[PDB]
Amino acid sequence: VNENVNASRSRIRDTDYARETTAMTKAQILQQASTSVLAQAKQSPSAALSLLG
Amino acid sequence: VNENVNASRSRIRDTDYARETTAMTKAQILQQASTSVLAQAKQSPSAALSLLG
Repeated sequence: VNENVNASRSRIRDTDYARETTAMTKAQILQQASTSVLAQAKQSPSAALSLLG
Repeated sequence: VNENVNASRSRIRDTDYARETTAMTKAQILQQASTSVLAQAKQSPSAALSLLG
């Protein structure tokens, strides 16, 4: 019973490194994707003053 | 009566070296199987190290 409950708690409490590592990597690529567009986003007012100002 | 009682007692209590030695050797092989599989089982979390690393 001790083994069986140990494996049962693993399936609901322990983390899956196969999925969690992929989940973090999807977020890290998500970071640099959002930071890069953010870098290109604040140049919208840069087009404003370069227009005539 | 003493001779036949002694023979009966041996059949009930006295050990059988032919059977006991086989059980001892089989148990010895069983433990050596268990230590080998346990050694390979301890490295299972190490397979989880490669994903994030």
